[PDB]
Amino acid sequence: RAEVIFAVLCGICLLLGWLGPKYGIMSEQFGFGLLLAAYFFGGYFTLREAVEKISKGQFQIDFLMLVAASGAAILGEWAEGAFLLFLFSVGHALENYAMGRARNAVAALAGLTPDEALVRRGDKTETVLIENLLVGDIVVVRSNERLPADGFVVKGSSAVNQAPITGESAPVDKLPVDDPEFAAANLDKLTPQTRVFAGSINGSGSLDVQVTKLSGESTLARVVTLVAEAQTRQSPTQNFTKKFEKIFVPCVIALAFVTSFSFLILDETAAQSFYRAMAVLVAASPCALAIATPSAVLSGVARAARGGVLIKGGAPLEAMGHLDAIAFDKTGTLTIGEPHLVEITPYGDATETELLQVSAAVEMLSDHPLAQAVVRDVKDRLGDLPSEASDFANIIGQGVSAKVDSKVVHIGKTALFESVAGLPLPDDLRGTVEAMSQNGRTTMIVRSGDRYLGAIGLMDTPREDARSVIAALRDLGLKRMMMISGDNQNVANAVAKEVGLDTAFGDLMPEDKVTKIAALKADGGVAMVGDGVNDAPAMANATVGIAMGAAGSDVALETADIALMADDLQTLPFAVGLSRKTSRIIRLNLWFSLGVVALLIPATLFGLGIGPAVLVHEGSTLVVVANALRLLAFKDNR
Ligand code: BEF
Ligand SMILES: [Mg+2]
Repeated sequence: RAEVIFAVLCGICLLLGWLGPKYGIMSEQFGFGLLLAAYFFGGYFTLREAVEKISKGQFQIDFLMLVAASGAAILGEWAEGAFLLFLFSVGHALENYAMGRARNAVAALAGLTPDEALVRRGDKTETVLIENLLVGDIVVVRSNERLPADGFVVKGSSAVNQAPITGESAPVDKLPVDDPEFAAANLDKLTPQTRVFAGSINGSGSLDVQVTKLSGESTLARVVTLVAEAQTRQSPTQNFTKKFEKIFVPCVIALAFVTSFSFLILDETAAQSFYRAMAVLVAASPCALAIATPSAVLSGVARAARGGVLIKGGAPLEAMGHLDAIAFDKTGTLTIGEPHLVEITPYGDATETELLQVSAAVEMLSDHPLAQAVVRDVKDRLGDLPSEASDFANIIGQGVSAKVDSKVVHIGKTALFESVAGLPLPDDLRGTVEAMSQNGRTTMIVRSGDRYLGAIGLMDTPREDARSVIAALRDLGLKRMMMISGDNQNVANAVAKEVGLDTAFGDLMPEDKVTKIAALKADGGVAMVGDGVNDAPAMANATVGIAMGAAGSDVALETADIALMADDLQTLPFAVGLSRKTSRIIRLNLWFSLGVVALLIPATLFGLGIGPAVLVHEGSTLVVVANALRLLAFKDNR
């Protein structure tokens, strides 16, 4: 059920009703009945726009073209009224397929938070709605559940996936606060081992969480609100046309009456001064504009799709050229989103091969996220893997222990070796590791009996794509750029140097990304490129939101106005380039479409009739359509 086929039927009826009676075997009784159908199908939808708004509202172009057809039938019947209602009906349908809007992603966001929470009541645990949690309530979050509230940990220890908010999908170890009365009074001093957020996914261990924000004030409830209370962003060419229509219709109706009464002052017959009014009426119908403006959009959109960029409508395709600034998420946007082994630092008499073989011997038994990366990359660097360790056990929150070659091996955080029986950590190795941490490596220290073997460093490296695409976009004039990541500052700065972005912010919350975007939007067009929930508010508030089409959260793909379906960043230079040509093509088509009307209004006030009207309108429409079709040939020049 769609009305676009009425335009098709107007075509079939207009063509066969026009051709058959004159270049075929058809009665004018029948070909006129086809012209009647070409008015019926043309009129039935185009009518309602005017009827509906003019019942209480203001005048609009849909009034002009709809009565123009009636005039064409009443006076000098040429059935060009059909050419008008056909071309007006396609003028609607082509706009119909151009539209898109930002607020739509609500359906996914709700799934991130549970409806209910277990809450302690002395010797009982009750079930309550999150709407009914008071501050200072102790909720119970058990294994693999969604956390219901922003709070701090007060009982138990676990590994929590904070991906919806930090953008990092690696579990973060959480531990209980040492005094909850102090923490509740001094939330600003909450270590990130203890703070937790709603919509995080719990790990193996149950946690008691003391609530600190109400249901409506959690960081995720803010993400929901900011995505919903974002606006639509107007196409400038559309709103220019809105202005023009509102003034143009009451402008041309002046000529409608002045020329209607022209016989009273000038030597002309009354019925032909009425034909003068109908001529300037039906000439005024901007059939060129009604086709030119959407056809550039639909063409460029389909070209983008064949180039691997999904575009949600005309507005972002127009905005993408005029950008002064662009901002990038790190994790999963500029980086792939997974740790790689990047640094190896032997110690004492340990060789590099010994450090890697003991590391892989133990990490073959772990199920922490880093372990698979250690095994992958040791097998790549050495070509082969050692025998697995014995006696594997976790040291919860700090690392692991195992046994290799009859010697006890500990691997983990610097805090583990301060906490366990063996030789204390050397003061120089401590500093070498701290320098790896400052340079943005997640670091493990490896110790074997008497001997520290050394340390290894892993980092989520940037896409090879990235530095090339950044410099490219600078050449196209995007001299305002920054990175805004929820990941910690050392990883952000290290990847910023690797990618070549000089301003880089980590440890951001989603609202902080909206703040950096607002500081850019004030001074130009800004685009936001991202892959996760914590980016969706910035995507909605920015001038144009762009999601990684494959790594993207469904929230981001719904919210964004652009999706890079390849996860190829080199689509961005193409996307802005096509946008610019798309703006040029319609810019030129706009002044053709106006001139054909604005220059031939007086040519019909000079007495030209309906016969020239249809021909000129046909020529204008054909030229605008063909010029728009240039965009299908646009080239990547990659
Ligand atoms: F995923 Be982004 F780096 F916050
Ligand atoms: Mg991300």
